[PDB]
Amino acid sequence: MLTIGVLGLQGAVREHIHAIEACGAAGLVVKRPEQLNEVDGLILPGGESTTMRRLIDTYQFMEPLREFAAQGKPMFGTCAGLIILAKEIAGSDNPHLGLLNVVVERNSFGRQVDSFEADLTIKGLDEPFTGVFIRAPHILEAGENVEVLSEHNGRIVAAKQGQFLGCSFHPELTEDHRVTQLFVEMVEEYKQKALV
Repeated sequence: MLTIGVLGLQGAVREHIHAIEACGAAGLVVKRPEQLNEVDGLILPGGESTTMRRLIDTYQFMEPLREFAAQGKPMFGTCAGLIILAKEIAGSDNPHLGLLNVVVERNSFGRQVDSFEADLTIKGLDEPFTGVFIRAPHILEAGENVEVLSEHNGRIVAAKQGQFLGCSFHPELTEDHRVTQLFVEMVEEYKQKALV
């Protein structure tokens, strides 16, 4: 069976792993670069943008994450994870992987008004999905090659691009595992094409 990984350098991983298992698949808390060879897909949990950035560097994670990407292995960037996986504003500081062709802005709301829930319409899911937004990043623009999987008040909140999947909300912070299931379906689709 599949084995989804969860970059555990920073943030919480406990809930993504439960989600992956719930969908019938192994989950591994990837804490070292080499472990990336042991998984069929990777979930960038996120949490704190800037923090996770310096962490992947002192841990020689960047280059390996790109090789992971080149192998066609699926990557799911949630919340801060979305920032790592995508591109930042025009002349922003120092970008990250920049694999998901979308431009993202970091949360700008204060600690007291940075959270909320909202029923979402996600392409692939029938019944609405409840998204937990916490210091959510905002997708300012998406390339002609990314498929919009969901939108809220005109803003793209979940996008898909080939092997890449991104969303600005916390899908694992609910008991509903349908979004994690979308990624798990993406990884199996990858297993059914990877010559090994």
